[PDB]
Amino acid sequence: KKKVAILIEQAVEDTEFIIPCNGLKQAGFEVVVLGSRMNEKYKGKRGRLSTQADGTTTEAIASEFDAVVIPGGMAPDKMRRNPNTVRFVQEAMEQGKLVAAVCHGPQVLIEGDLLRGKQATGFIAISKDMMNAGADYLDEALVVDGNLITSREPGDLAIFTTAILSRLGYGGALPDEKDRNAEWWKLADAWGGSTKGDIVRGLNTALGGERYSLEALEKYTEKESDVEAKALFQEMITNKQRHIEYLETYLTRLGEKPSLSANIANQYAKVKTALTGSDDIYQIRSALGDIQTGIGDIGNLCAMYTDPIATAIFKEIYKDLVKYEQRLVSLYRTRTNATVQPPKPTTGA
Amino acid sequence: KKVAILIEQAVEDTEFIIPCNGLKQAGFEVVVLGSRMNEKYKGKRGRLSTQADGTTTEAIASEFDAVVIPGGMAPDKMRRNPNTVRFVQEAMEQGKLVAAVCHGPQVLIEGDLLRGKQATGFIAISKDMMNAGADYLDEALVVDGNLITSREPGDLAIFTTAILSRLGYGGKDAALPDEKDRNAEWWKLADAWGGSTKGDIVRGLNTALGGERYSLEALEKYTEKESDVEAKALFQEMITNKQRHIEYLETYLTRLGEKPSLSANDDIYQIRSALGDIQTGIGDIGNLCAMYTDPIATAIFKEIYKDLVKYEQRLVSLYRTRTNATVQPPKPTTGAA
Repeated sequence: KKKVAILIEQAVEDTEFIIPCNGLKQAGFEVVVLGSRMNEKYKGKRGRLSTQADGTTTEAIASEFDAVVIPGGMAPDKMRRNPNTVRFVQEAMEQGKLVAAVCHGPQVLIEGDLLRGKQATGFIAISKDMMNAGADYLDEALVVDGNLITSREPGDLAIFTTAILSRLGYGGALPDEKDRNAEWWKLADAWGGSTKGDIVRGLNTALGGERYSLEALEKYTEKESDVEAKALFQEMITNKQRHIEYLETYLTRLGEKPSLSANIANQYAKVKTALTGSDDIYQIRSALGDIQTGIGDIGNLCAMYTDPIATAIFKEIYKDLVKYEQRLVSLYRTRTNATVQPPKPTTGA
Repeated sequence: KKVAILIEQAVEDTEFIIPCNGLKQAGFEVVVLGSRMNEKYKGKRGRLSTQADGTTTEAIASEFDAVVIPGGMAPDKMRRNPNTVRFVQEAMEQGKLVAAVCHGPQVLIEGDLLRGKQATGFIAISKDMMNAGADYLDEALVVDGNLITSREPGDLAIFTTAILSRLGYGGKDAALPDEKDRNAEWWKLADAWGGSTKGDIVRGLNTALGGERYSLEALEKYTEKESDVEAKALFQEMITNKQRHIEYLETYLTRLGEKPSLSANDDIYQIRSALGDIQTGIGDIGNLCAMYTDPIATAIFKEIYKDLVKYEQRLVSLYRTRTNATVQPPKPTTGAA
């Protein structure tokens, strides 16, 4: 029976521990949770995971394990300060055991100087640290470099876990990691990640935010007499409509009728009729504030679901919002003949 | 004179509060720059809750004499904001004071601004700073030209004083101490600027002290019941070490006006127990190292921490040797006669 260590510390990203744990248990492998100490209740950053350790990285013997899983969140910041944990992972790597790290997990690999020349991925926030540690950083769902398996975020957990399981001799009933059409979210769902309901709820949050911003932009464009600012707003309207199509397409695939539901609700009709005046510079401040709201909200959605497709949609929207923020702030600077006022968001998060 | 203080979610509360209060008390215009308006930025400890005055998107680095980058988990989010990264790069290029504490240097790594710079930061990111080309120093305050860095909340009074000095501020109705002053009561400045109170610091000291007394009493019982000469010798040495720790804690408690003495307070198995006690100590004392804005209490906790980690390694090497010496299969035994 294969023995696998899952490392834990406080504030671990819950699903990054939960999914691999359930995937490994469902496959019939012995999972040993290795913490810094016994009798400490380790809590996930989102408060869903709560567990004590089975053992500690101080007494754990690397040779007994077939694989070591390093989850993310803020746990690696604490794990890397434990010299026993660093030692344990270095010994596992040295002995040819599978070392699998997701999200911030590679910080433990950085601490052990285990990334020199390695092709790997990890959460975008630590990408420069990985590169500085000598890694060929790739923006990929999965990177396997010999015995090192890495992934980026909760959206990749299904593929991450599948890659671990297959290399442990369990590929069943499971798609190939190179399968271009696998419904990865369903695997993550079976292993304790996002439900279909969870994913639809997230897509709906993004969609509602885009519908709102579309109505606001159409209101701003007709109030903007200036031909150039009007041009930027019209280009942003096209972008919103594009995002709305993607979200509706994916929602439709997941069994929803988003267009019908939206027609029935009519939640954003009062955005156009609400009076606000037509000051040219004020519309730009409003639009800039609205885009910053989106960057915050959509940014948060990028790390919340164990579906790589929903995750990819949110990242595309985020990328477009950041690009348009730079375009609005440029336009805003040029029009204002004074110290520019901060962005003025018209709705809450 | 205008100063920017960057903020994001889960900032280490005091690392924002102390510099903010010090700069405001000194008469500087402080502008809190977040990622967006109408977002209540909440501190890691739940004490700080503030909205931004502006964002890094529209802010212009040339308008500021200094930029302060607090830590906690906020830099993990700030480094993903390209406007924030850019703003800091510009402030750096222009020779404005750039002051980062704890995880704050992560923003400097993101802007590739540490190559050949002497700097510090929280020990957790020390390897990341070194890989970014910093000459990492484990010191309270490291200054390299216009770059000011510090490590943790215990360093906030010196960090803030260094910033103020370089902005030409030396005190209100009393001279602030020199950053090189070996005797300065830095915790009192931190306290005045919204950091740890005397009561807070005394509580932290009492937490370490209670834990050390417990592990000392455990070690005394283990050493009595240990027949292994090499293990027994390790435990007696750890006893000496714990007594020295207790002396440091009590002597410092006494300096802060407390009077500690007035208040009331098989073989492989003992090694296993000592190891469990030391792991508890490492977790509890390790936590204290980042909790207070007194560099002296902080220094004591770190010294205890270092010693605990050192003894954990000695205990485990001995545990490994004893486990390897254990004959398998074990010889059978009976009762008496």
